[PDB]
Amino acid sequence: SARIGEVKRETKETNVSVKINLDGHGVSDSSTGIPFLDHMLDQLASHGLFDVHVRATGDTHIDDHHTNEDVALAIGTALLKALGERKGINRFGDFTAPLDEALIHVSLDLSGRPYLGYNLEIPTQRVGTYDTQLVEHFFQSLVNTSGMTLHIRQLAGKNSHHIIEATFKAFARALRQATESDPRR
Amino acid sequence: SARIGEVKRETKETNVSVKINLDGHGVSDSSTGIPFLDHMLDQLASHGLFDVHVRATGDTHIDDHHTNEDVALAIGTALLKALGERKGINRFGDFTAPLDEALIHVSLDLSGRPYLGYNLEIPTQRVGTYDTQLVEHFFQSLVNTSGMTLHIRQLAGKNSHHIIEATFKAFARALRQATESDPRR
Amino acid sequence: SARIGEVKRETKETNVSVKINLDGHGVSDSSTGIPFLDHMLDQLASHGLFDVHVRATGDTHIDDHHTNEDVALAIGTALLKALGERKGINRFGDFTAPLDEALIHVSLDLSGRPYLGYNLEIPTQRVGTYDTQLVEHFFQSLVNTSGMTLHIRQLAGKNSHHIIEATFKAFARALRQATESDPRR
Amino acid sequence: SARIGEVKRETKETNVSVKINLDGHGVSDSSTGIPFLDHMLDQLASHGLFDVHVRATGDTHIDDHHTNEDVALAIGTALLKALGERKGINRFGDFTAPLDEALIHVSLDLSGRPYLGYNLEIPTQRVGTYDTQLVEHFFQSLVNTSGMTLHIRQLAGKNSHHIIEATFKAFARALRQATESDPRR
Amino acid sequence: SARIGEVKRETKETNVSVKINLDGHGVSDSSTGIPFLDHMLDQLASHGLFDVHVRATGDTHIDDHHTNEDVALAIGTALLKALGERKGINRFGDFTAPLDEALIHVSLDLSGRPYLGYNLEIPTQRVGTYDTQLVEHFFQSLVNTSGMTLHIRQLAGKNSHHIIEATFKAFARALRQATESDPRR
Amino acid sequence: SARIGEVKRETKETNVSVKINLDGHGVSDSSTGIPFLDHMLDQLASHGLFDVHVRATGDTHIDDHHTNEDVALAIGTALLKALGERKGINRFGDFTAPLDEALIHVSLDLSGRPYLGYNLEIPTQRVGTYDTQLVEHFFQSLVNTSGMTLHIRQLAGKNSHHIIEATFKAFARALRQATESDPRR
Ligand SMILES: [Cl-]
Ligand SMILES: [Cl-]
Ligand SMILES: [Cl-]
Ligand SMILES: [Mn+2]
Ligand SMILES: [Mn+2]
Ligand SMILES: [Mn+2]
Ligand SMILES: [Mn+2]
Ligand SMILES: [Mn+2]
Ligand SMILES: [Mn+2]
Ligand SMILES: [Mn+2]
Ligand SMILES: [Mn+2]
Ligand SMILES: [Mn+2]
Ligand SMILES: [Mn+2]
Ligand SMILES: [Mn+2]
Ligand SMILES: [Mn+2]
Repeated sequence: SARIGEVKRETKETNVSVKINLDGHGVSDSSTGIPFLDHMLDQLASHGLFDVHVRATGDTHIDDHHTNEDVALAIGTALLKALGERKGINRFGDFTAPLDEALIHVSLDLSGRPYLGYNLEIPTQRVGTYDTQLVEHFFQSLVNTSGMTLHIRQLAGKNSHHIIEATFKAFARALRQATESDPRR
Repeated sequence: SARIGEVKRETKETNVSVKINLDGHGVSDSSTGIPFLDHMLDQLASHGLFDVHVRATGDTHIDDHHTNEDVALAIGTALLKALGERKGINRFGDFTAPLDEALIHVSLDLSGRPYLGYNLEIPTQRVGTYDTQLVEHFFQSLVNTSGMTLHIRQLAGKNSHHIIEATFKAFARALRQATESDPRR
Repeated sequence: SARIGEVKRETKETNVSVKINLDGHGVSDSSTGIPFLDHMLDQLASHGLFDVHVRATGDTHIDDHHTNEDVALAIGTALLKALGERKGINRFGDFTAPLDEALIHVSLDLSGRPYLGYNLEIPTQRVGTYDTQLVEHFFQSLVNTSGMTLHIRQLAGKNSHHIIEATFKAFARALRQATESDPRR
Repeated sequence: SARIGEVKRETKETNVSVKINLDGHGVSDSSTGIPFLDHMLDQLASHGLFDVHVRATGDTHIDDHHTNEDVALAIGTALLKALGERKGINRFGDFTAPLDEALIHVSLDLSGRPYLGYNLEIPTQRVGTYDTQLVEHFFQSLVNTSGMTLHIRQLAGKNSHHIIEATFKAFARALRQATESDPRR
Repeated sequence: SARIGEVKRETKETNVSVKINLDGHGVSDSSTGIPFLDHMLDQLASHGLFDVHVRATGDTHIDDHHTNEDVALAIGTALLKALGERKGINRFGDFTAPLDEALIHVSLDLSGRPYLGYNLEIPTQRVGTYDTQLVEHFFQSLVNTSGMTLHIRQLAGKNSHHIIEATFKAFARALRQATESDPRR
Repeated sequence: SARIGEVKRETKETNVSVKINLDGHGVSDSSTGIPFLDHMLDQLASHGLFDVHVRATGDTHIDDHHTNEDVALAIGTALLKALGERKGINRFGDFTAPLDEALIHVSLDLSGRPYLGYNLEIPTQRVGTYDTQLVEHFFQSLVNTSGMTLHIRQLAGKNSHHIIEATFKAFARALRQATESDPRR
């Protein structure tokens, strides 16, 4: 029986719907109003083998910040819901992924205690129209509602898109590991 | 009897109308042609319990600068008008507000002598489409027409939107304090 | 009608019961198995005018860590419960308190987003039998379950007991401010 | 047929009995006379899925050193015995585990050649009553009798209990990996 | 049906034949005219569970460079051929292996885009008769024809043979992981 | 008989068609969806006397990265195809071109071994709407599919458009030299 979490959340600023299947096939269905974030959520699905359905609208004329934040918060809650009683899972994930010259290590523990350790140094301010400060905020907000211990470490990288995408690949693979069944539990 | 100041000001560059109620309920009604500034003026209303009505148009195809400046000048004048004879008010305000990792101290004196002390270090050039140099200019122009002594001190912060928004929260709360009745005066 | 939050939480390591009245009279009733923590919780009650009832037992033969953490987590949850819908409160608190040569600034926002900014430099490892690393962990854990934005800044201090106690005084006064009714809301 | 190693060792200073099942269920049964070490050995069992039975007595009135050392030596020998001919196992283990802000990488090879690489910087001298110098000595002594190549690397951390516990989690998971069957061997 | 790639390549300088089975049993059959390289290719087979058959002759009286390069190029092509359509594989590999005091991290992606990140600092010029500059060139040439993203990071090490051998162990294990079936794909 | 290479390549992200005549007249016919890249490809044609026909579409709403990369990859392949057996050509090219204050040296070898040496320091993040990180990626991707040894050295320059355009002029002239007939071969 697949582990599925669903969240709908509305504020004056944003409207967000998330559905995540931890036992998915990598089905990617994300439309946030932030194209670069959509691309990253596609990576989350494809590299994590999650099914990810996201819809968001919001006040992107002000900036992408509120949308990005509210999407992340809802994803964190959806993950928490999907995990249920967390019985029999690996709990810990650890993966280091490259994307060309970029190399990003992610380690996480589905601990119930939120913590983000993050040291990315993204050398440009905009990837497409996406404000690169928002990457940290995405992970911070996700951690806060999921109750995840998450460390993200930049080991190499120069191209901003590579750095951010490698982060999502590594995160997805680490989260896949953590959420999967431990065969001895 | 509520303290209300109104200003209409037209130049070749901009057209601005401001109405501020110092004894308001936080009614936010701001449309400047600069969405991020609108968002900040909403914070001013909600955190200061001012009623803030602003309309502006201007030469935003050149850049947001003239609009931002002329809005600020008019707000400063409206504040001055609303304050009237300044009898029986606290006069001084002092508040430090966070927004997540950002922490901003504002101290002000409704002194009749303009002065801005400002040390924000906003680490990105654009929040949405808003040029972050314009934050200092907003406060400088406001001080100049209001005749306010204003100090803004960045105690912490990394996210530009957080830094700027925390500034407006702290300013609003400090200005609320300064404009309110001193119960012993 | 007084705002009261109650939490009972048991783990393999600890057993904790907390009851907090936000609208209290400073009634202090704290027994955690960690005498220095009891003393600090007494300060929280007396300086914040909270009624604080805490009972904890745990694995203090290993060290005080699990007890300290679980007490803090439960207090954060109790605060959250007590706050209820958070209508009409100040929400923000800001206070700087001395204790002799020590001087500690606390700023907080009852925001729903956990964040701790903390820069205390406590110059000794043990105050009585209390491990001074546990002060940061107390506030971090409290923030995490309460969903509080909390900044703690050491402005001066040399004596470890003074530094820590001044922190609790400042925190208590800032939290009192934040939880109290805003008379214009 | 489960791989079980047993050691009894007596000196003038200490008396130690160890039984370890490499193919266990995480049964934790450790009483060394050093409560913090007991807690760490519980982590070894739970995170490694070893069954760990330890009893020790010794000259803890002098300090915990001889007990800690003799426990570690006996565990290393028990591991060696349990491994038997080492046929068909992964041999290598590599895992990085967090505990909140702490992040510890362990890499090991069941090589038959003892080596410890260790760079932990534990910022306090006592965790509970446990001398934090003894952590290095525990791993060194274990390596020496097991004939293990072991590298322990502190990637992040501030709280001493977190640093040490994360080390044991990472070690346990790496040792589980190394001792498990390689499905292609 | 085992994935086997075969390459024969002749130049004026060298003559090389390679056959690699990705689904092997660790059969090592390598004779390049460079004994140290043979030893490393044996590690590749044994730690990766590849079957590796290599024969090379060349102008080693000039130096080992052309042989080393042409062997590496052919291995990269053989890997590419063996991988075929790359369907259903893990694609990514990440492993850190010790050899006594040496500790080497390898991360790779079978991406189709060649990239080598390499930071080994091998402290001697010759291991046996093998020029230690040739290690980097081996991996660079392999990457270039395989279309692999490869990062090699020296975490510790002093003995040149240990450093280089640990690199091949880590690489072999990471490449095994990447080339193996993903059980959910 | 003119040396013409043609490539059509489609991915989920981009659709690219390239036709290059090494023995051209400088016919420029490039439409990539990235106006600045079009301008640079026009320089390639005019300064190299290549006929360059490029059409690309792609996911430029995410950013220009995938388009830029896929165009470059296809150009590299087209060059490789056009070169055919590479008989009788100069093979090496070396040219240094100014554009006002900018001065860029390009040296290349049509070697069959991909390598990019690149040290441009482009002082602004956007030239028009073009992300200046993409210049390095363009040349890297081109090198990777063409099998070119390419060195790009910034000798002087301040204006980003000048720096990048001078690079394309120098590259075009060096590539013209390398691809032309050696009159003694
Ligand atoms: Cl590392
Ligand atoms: Cl201060
Ligand atoms: Cl030169
Ligand atoms: Mn935010
Ligand atoms: Mn991408
Ligand atoms: Mn101006
Ligand atoms: Mn905002
Ligand atoms: Mn803890
Ligand atoms: Mn005291
Ligand atoms: Mn000793
Ligand atoms: Mn513990
Ligand atoms: Mn060479
Ligand atoms: Mn060897
Ligand atoms: Mn790319
Ligand atoms: Mn031009």
